[PDB]
Amino acid sequence: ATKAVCVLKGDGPVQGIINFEQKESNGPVKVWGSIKGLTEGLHGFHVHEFGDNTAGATSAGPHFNPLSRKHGGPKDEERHVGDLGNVTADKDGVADVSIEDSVISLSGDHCIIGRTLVVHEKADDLGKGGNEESTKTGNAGSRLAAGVIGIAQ
Amino acid sequence: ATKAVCVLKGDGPVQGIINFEQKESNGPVKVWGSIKGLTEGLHGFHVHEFGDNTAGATSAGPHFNPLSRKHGGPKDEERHVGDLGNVTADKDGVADVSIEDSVISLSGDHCIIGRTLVVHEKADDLGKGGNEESTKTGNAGSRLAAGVIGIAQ
Ligand SMILES: [Zn+2]
Ligand SMILES: [Zn+2]
Repeated sequence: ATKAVCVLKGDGPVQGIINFEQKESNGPVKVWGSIKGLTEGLHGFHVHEFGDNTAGATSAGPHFNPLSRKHGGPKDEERHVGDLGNVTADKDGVADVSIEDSVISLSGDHCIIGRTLVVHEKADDLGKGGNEESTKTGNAGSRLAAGVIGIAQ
Repeated sequence: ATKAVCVLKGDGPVQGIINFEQKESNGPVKVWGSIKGLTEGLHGFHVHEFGDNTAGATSAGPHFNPLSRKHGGPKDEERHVGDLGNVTADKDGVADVSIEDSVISLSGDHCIIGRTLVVHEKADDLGKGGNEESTKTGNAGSRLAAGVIGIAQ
């Protein structure tokens, strides 16, 4: 099994640890962990193209998109590889993350290791927002916390 | 061609940005950038196995060593892949890093993307210390700052 980990940090109180595990190279990736300091409700959750945190989360560039698709939700055929949708924060501001995804990988062409995981200000509209920015970012607002996805033991 | 970048941070004053560039896959990786907050003199400079920053630099594991060799200097045949030797801080505590290495890579089995770059408390003895620890770590002392090596534009 391949394993990866991401420590999410930013300028505010938002912080968390996200784990990735992929049992076989042609099988799904399990993604799980916890993020605290968030407002109650939905928050965009994306893999961005670059593992560059030199100017914070901004230098991570756009959503990881090697097939040159439009933005969508994780269940959509039309999506970026990095489109993992929304995480939900409870009343205390904790988002317990538990996702399975078959588009991202921890090896080969859709490998997300060395790229940036980002958690956003507000809801990802999943490409249904009806403006240009819906097709690109999902209108999920500023980047609250980010980290480079690294190889784990 | 392929580029990577690493933001070095720790609990102390050591901070820096290190760039990686490899123009061809069968070819040397240029490593450069500035690290500040160091004590004047030599500091061990290594790629460690895991891109796991959950417990700081400590969770990064040992030197990246896919060929199960003993620790050495960058010029040695007997070395870990991650053995980049020393960097030198000047009298103002700044290490203007400029290294070229043909053993690390930004692709294939010796790929360092998604692993951790670490700068150490003191000099790497390059495996010439005459104790067991010299052939494991180079007696470079504590891990002062670390970062996950991410894919850059
Ligand atoms: Zn997207
Ligand atoms: Zn070593």
